Amino acid sequence: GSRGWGFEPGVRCLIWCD
Repeated sequence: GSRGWGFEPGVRCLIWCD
């Protein structure tokens, strides 16, 4: 994703991130 941080290439908490 692209908005906030977390998972997915692009670093966006999309699916149950760390």
